[PDB]
Amino acid sequence: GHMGPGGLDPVEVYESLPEELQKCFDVKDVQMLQDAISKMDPTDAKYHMQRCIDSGLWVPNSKASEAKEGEEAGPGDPLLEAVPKTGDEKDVSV
Repeated sequence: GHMGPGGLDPVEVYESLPEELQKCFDVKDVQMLQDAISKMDPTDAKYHMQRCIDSGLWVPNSKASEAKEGEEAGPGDPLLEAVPKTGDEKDVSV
């Protein structure tokens, strides 16, 4: 009914990742990816994983799809200036 948040693309996340991350995905080596996180911070790791899940770019194990919760904001598309463009008002019988 209200679609707004949780709208990230797979390509955006992939391109928004470090050469190491992009190279890790190429080798479909999930094990190697998990290792990289063990070295990185906890907060940073959660952000990276959240992006992959929200972007459906990677499927890390099961029981973890469509990340819920999280601070929302909105889609971003009011569409309104100061005059009614037009609609299906019809010319009444035509």
